[PDB]
Amino acid sequence: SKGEELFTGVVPILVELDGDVNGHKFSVSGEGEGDATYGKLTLKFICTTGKLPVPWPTLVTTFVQCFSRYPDHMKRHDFFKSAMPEGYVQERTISFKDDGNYKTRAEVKFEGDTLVNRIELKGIDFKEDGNILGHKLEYNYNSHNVYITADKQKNGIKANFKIRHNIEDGSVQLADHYQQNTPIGDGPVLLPDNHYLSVQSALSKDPNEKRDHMVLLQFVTAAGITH
Ligand SMILES: [Mg+2]
Ligand SMILES: [Mg+2]
Repeated sequence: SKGEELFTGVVPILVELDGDVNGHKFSVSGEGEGDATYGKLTLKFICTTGKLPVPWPTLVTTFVQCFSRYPDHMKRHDFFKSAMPEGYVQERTISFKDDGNYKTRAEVKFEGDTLVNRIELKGIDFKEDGNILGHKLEYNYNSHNVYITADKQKNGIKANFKIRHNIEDGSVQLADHYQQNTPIGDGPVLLPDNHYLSVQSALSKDPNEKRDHMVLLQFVTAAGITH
């Protein structure tokens, strides 16, 4: 795709989220860069409204799959880059098992040479002392597969996957993800065969940062198609 050529080097990234979870209103700003040649993302997020009222790990998936590494032989399946620069809408329902849900609506597009992810997040039905509002999730992140299928009537894709957040007691908080993406612009976009994204993520803290924040290093490779 024409879109793919926008990702052959290092691309600056901005993330901006406004959220309301059970009436706790908050905002997050993030900055970093992506190098899709290596499936590589580095991002630092800051809660600009004070303390984040949900655990940072629960927002990782919401906070740019155009930075996935699609192997050359899978280039024709890369919807995300093909929608660029005009971008795509990315919507999800994230269902925390035995707890509340997030509904997210994001637009991912270029502003100049910078790839921007602007998100609105709404969370409802959370338990006041569940794992989310009670801040019982470990500050770490597991590796997951994102299963992608075409959504031809929307000129886009959908995805399903299961995120597992480690709980401080050693248990796991499941977050089921359902996802739909739709292109914003009028260029041709790629409608993929079934495949998945193999994701690994590492969370850290900036020792000099006293605002509430998260540093994310992530690697993503598309897979599941051999030819
Ligand atoms: Mg700012
Ligand atoms: Mg075929």
